[PDB]
Amino acid sequence: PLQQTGQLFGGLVRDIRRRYPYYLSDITDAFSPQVLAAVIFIYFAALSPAITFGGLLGEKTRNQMGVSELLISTAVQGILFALLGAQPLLVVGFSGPLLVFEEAFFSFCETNGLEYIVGRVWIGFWLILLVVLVVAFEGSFLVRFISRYTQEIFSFLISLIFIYETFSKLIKIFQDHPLQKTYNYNVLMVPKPQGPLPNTALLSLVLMAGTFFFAMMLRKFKNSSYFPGKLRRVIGDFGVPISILIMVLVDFFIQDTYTQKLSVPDGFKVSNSSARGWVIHPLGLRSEFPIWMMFASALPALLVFILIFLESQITTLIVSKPERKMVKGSGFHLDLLLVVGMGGVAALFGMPWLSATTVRSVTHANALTVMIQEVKEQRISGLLVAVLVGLSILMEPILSRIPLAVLFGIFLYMGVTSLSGIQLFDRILLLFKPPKYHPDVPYVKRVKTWRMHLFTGIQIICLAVLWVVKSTPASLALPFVLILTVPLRRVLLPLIFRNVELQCLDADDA
Amino acid sequence: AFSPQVLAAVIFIYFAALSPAITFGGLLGEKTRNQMGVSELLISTAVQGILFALLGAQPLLVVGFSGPLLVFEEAFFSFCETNGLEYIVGRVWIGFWLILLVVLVVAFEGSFLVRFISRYTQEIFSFLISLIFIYETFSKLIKIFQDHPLQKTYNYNVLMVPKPQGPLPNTALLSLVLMAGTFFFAMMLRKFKNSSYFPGKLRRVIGDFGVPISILIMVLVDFFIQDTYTQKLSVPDGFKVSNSSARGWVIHPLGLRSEFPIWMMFASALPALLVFILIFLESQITTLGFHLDLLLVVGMGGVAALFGMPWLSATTVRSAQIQEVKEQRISGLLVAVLVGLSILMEPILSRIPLAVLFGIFLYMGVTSLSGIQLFDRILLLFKPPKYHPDVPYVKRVKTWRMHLFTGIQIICLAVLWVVKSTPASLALPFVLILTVPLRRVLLPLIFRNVELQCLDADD
Ligand SMILES: *[C@@H]1O[C@H](CO[C@@H]2O[C@@H](C)[C@@H](O)[C@@H](O)[C@@H]2O)[C@@H](O[C@@H]2O[C@H](CO)[C@@H](O[C@@H]3O[C@H](CO[C@H]4O[C@H](CO)[C@@H](O)[C@H](O)[C@@H]4O)[C@@H](O)[C@H](O)[C@@H]3O)[C@H](O)[C@H]2NC(C)=O)[C@H](O)[C@H]1NC(C)=O
Ligand SMILES: CCCCCCCC(=O)OC[C@H](COP(=O)(O)O[C@@H]1[C@H](O)[C@H](O)[C@@H](OP(=O)(O)O)[C@H](OP(=O)(O)O)[C@H]1O)OC(=O)CCCCCCC
Ligand SMILES: CCCCCCCC(=O)OC[C@H](COP(=O)(O)O[C@@H]1[C@H](O)[C@H](O)[C@@H](OP(=O)(O)O)[C@H](OP(=O)(O)O)[C@H]1O)OC(=O)CCCCCCC
Ligand SMILES: CCCCCCCCCCCC(=O)OC[C@H](COP(=O)(O)OCC[N+](C)(C)C)OC(=O)CCCCCCCCCCC
Ligand SMILES: CCCCCCCCCCCC(=O)OC[C@H](COP(=O)(O)OCC[N+](C)(C)C)OC(=O)CCCCCCCCCCC
Ligand SMILES: *[C@@H]1O[C@H](CO[C@@H]2O[C@@H](C)[C@@H](O)[C@@H](O)[C@@H]2O)[C@@H](O[C@@H]2O[C@H](CO)[C@@H](O)[C@H](O)[C@H]2NC(C)=O)[C@H](O)[C@H]1NC(C)=O
Ligand SMILES: [Cl-]
Repeated sequence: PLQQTGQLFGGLVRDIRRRYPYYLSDITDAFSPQVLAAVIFIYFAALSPAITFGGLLGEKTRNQMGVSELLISTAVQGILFALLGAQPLLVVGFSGPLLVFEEAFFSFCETNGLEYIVGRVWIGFWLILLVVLVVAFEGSFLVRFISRYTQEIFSFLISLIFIYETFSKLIKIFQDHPLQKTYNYNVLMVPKPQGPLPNTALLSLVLMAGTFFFAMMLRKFKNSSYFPGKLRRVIGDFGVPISILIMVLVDFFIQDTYTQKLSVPDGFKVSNSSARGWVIHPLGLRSEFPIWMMFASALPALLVFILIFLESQITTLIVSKPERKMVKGSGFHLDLLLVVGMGGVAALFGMPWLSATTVRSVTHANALTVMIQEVKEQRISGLLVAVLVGLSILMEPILSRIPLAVLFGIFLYMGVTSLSGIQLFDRILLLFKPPKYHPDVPYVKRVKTWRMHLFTGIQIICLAVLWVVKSTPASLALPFVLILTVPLRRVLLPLIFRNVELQCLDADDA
Repeated sequence: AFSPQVLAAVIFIYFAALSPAITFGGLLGEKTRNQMGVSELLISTAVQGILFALLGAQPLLVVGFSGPLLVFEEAFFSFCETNGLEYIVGRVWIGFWLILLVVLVVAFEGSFLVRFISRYTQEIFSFLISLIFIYETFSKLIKIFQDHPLQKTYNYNVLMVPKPQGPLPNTALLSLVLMAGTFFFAMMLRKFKNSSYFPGKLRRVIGDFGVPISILIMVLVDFFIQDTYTQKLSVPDGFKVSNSSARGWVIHPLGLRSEFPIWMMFASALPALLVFILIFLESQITTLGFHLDLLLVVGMGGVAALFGMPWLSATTVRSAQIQEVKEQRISGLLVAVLVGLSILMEPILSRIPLAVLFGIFLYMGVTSLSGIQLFDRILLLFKPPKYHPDVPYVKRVKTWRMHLFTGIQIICLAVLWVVKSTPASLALPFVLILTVPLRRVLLPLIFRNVELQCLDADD
């Protein structure tokens, strides 16, 4: 599949030919209650990150893009990906890297006095052109260069960003509402409290901690040895939704204290009507968009493409791993083109660009599998999940009751659980464990301990450089510095290390 | 005189004695209106530890307060409050009767009751104490939330002498946060003790001092928060009683404010019997001669009640032959002296919130559950039989017979809880020892000998 045919659009046409004949089979292959249960699993698996990321983005962007835009974008793009995608199992949704880039671009626009929502439109135009070119000359083969080194650095950095953002937002909540001897009660809160309030900071902290604790405990219960087993797994799958429900109820029955809630408009309306409308005028909303930025918003498009490409193609090669028995065709070229073109069109509409995310796609595959006898592949479950996510915006009364601290707890849970599968995290943990306790894994046995620690130290240096670039005003360059790790692994590490050490420390498929 | 290793062990033993002493002292001071509190408990522990080190036959045994003693003290305080009696004077008379019981039992041979107490009663007792600890922690949290509810508006100038006269902001939520954090840190350091991280020596050292470290962490957290009120330990400045407005050091047996009823001077024999049963059960579950140490503990507790000081129990073991005996003597003496001198640390103790001690209370309650086969079978109640461990009472006993055994034990626990709730709470030790005839008579009727040998094992 990832072979340079040498013909224009060769990969895309090959994938579309591969997957077209199966269409009716996918439509009529669901025909069962297994799909009706996978729909319920993935609806929540997609809604929880959707609302968390929408809340964070609405807070940072001042609701230029928020929960409503994210929900509608996820729904519509999921419908399109279900009808047209080469791999319907892949679930398109806002991810951590996309949020990081969006924060960076919003900060850049604020510093440069530009309209963020219009710079995004121009970035979308450039992304469409870029993907047309990249798919013309097969560039999906570049995913081969993306080694475990860069994937691990990327995932670890995103998890660290999630954790730090959660705790920084909690610190901000405390700063806004400090623990005081006395409060000027009767403060006005039309948009938000104009002064410190009692019990707000501590209650938000308690809500966050409780949501995190309940999610973690249900995760542990999923893998426990309690209850009839099938029910144990059913409850474990519904862990994050149950924790959200529990903490939302706990907050709901405490009526006197104030905690900030999700900002959701009543119906299908933008989060901030005054700031923007449904359609974004490319030339400008309130003021002229600078000409130089129209041409200069191609490096940001390249960085966004780098992020989406890395995430989506890693997901595609994870799902297409032959161990999972992914019968039928999975197309890198078509998936990437569809995802990023839909993202650019959304950017025109003011809605976020999405990327095929690893966790939710893998969970969908696991839900739709049978025993490993086979995997039930359909485009009906994804379509129903997408339409349910779209209708979720209609449920404003429920959503407006959700505290933001609960979503911060879910954010922290997401980061901590994403930390699990990374071998960089395992080696960082081994930095503390004595050598006598080092597991029996290829890189522990076939590499001297101090050389393993040197490898992990170089990875940590790369992480520190990436974080410094995140904090500096040149935040947008972070994807480029991340891609710089590929040359580091393919050029410098061979000088620093021998081939067997790099084989063990960077093995793909383990 | 003292080797560096002796000091190293003395620090661990001293902190292990001080943490429960402070927690129980704070709880008892809160319950008893400070008629008995942290100062009285500390001085009692110090003096009785000195005496038990010098005279006790088994020096490796550590004598201090305990959960059952706290339960009995609360029950007796409630009884006295209901019947309008002076709690401290009633304690004095209970101590008199305990001394009389000690001399009577010394006259007789004794040792016939020990062979009867089996794992059945020990496990029921331990599980009940753990449940009481957890329930009391949560109930005290609820009480704090009732005292300082979360409301939109608060009164600006509520009076803070002696304690807040009205609700305060951030008090309930901060107390909840402090207790939860103390519990979490103690649990995390307990896990870190049995982990693979860090060098072994440092890991074990940090695990040993997990409870003190968590207390210190949360005390600092609360100390740097200055504008929020949290209730603190009521510790007097010096070797003094908690509230001198209520009592002095030596208690007059005939009364302090009112005259102690004549009938109670005799009815205090039954509470003395119950105290003896409780202390004996504790010493039996701990040690497993013992008779001399148990009677010394009971006599010292009886003499201590004359001064309003709590009576203690022989908790459990602490962490050529003459050399080891003398070393244990010296270690016990040093630990007792340090516990006594720790009441001069009022500056530090007065800054410890009661919420931190509630977190430590919950930590003790939860940790005591480990190692109790009753808890293990209660957990097996909730697993399918395929995951049941490889233990003698799982392989050689049918699953439903084991479940019936555990259910009978749960019925015993429920009866104990009901008795503890009713105004008959003082009889709880007697109802506790009533599980001995149940094991010895009815269980054979309803169970086969092999099933009882496996489920209720000596070791
Ligand atoms: C140290 O001890 C004092 C005094 O304790 C009293 O004396 C000892 C010997 C025992 O007999 C105790 O039972 C006695 O209470 C404690 O002061 C007490 O505080 C409690 C809790 O705040 C008070 O309980 C309230 O009392 C009210 C009924 O009492 C009526 O009579 C008294 C005396 O005239 C009067 O002060 C009061 O206003 C009433 O008229 C009532 O509001 C309510 O139900 C509640 O029970 C108790 O009254 C106090 N005692 C006295 C004598 O004032 C201290 O609390 C303790 N120290 C600490 C740190 O706890
Ligand atoms: C506070 C910072 C630490 C200060 C101290 C500075 C840190 C420091 O000095 O570590 C040296 C240690 C080397 O000691 P070393 O490996 O030879 O000792 C092994 C093990 O660490 C334990 O000492 C023992 O296991 P156990 O547990 O007893 O069963 C065992 O000895 P024993 O079985 O034969 O008796 C040995 O297998 O290296 C690390 O463990 C990694 C620590 C990484 C973290 C270091 C972070 C600096
Ligand atoms: C909420 C109500 C839930 C109880 C509903 C009542 C439902 C009920 O009565 O279940 C009986 C169950 C025994 O289940 P049972 O032995 O028939 O089935 C075993 C096991 O439970 C799993 O089904 C499988 O293990 P795994 O995990 O897949 O590896 C395995 O099947 P498989 O390997 O051959 O495929 C079996 O070995 O006993 C309890 O655990 C209940 C604990 C008390 C429940 C306490 C509830 C508070
Ligand atoms: C398990 C431990 C629980 C600890 C609970 C929190 C105790 C400290 C609260 C002080 C609040 C205060 O005083 O808020 C005020 C202070 C600062 O002062 P300021 O004048 O507002 O400065 C800012 C002036 N602005 C408002 C103009 C910008 O804010 C802080 O520095 C907040 C730091 C505390 C963050 C708590 C997060 C802890 C998470 C731990 C993992 C679950
Ligand atoms: C670690 C988990 C344990 C948590 C238990 C906390 C005890 C709460 C007590 C409620 C009953 C009560 O007395 O509430 C008090 C009032 C009830 O208001 P009212 O009906 O007008 O009565 C007015 C007062 N009364 C009852 C004296 C008449 O409101 C509150 O302050 C409720 C705040 C509850 C917040 C608890 C946060 C839970 C976090 C869980 C995630 C870990
Ligand atoms: C909704 O948007 C308003 C207005 O946003 C401004 O106009 C947009 C078209 C775009 O150019 C934005 O960058 C502008 O800020 C927000 O009101 C602003 O709030 C900020 C933050 O406090 C304040 O400094 C500005 O003065 C406000 N500007 C105006 C014109 O009122 C408002 O906060 C947004 N609402 C929500 C709920 O996020
Ligand atoms: Cl995601």
